[PDB]
Amino acid sequence: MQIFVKTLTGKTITLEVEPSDTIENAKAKIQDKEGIPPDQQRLIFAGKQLEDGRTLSDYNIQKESTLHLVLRLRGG
Repeated sequence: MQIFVKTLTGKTITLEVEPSDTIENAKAKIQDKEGIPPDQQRLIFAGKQLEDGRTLSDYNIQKESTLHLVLRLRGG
């Protein structure tokens, strides 16, 4: 199985994840794909922001769920 990760570009990344694919590990998977250091990686789900330490099983995330990916870059 696999879940979906949508970015501000509209690109939906599909990957395989387990209940130990915690935001910490998940951030690493995306990094190897986009090259964005976990520092610029922000996972949002249900308008709620996720924190490092909780697992997909803890947030009740499914194996097909859709995750919202956001990048940190302020300046205006």
